[PDB]
Amino acid sequence: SIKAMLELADLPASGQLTLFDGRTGDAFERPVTVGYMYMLKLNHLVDDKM
DNA sequence: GCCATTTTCGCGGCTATTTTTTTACTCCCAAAGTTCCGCTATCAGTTAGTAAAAT
Repeated sequence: SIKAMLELADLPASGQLTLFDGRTGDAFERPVTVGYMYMLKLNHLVDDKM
C-alpha cells in the first residue's frame, strides 16, 4: 500500500531520493531515505536547565 | 555444655527539576512585674551672628 501510494504521487517506490551537498553541490554517492516525520518538542528545554 | 534454632540489627546507586499544612480547647480573682506615654533636664552638636584679621 505504501509503494502504491508513492507511485500515485509520482515518487520513487523505494522512498529514497538523490540528495546533493549544499556546501559543494556534489551528489551523495547513495540514495537517501527522505520523507516526513511527526516530531515533537518535549518539555526539556535548555533554558530551564542551564 | 555444646549444636541448633529463633530473634534482633542493619543494609539496600548518583546527579538534576517540579512543590508548605489541616482533630482534640473552663473560668475568675487577687497580686505582681512590666510597658508606654508624657515630662524633665543635661549635654553635645549645629547654626547664626559679630568682631578680628587680612587683603
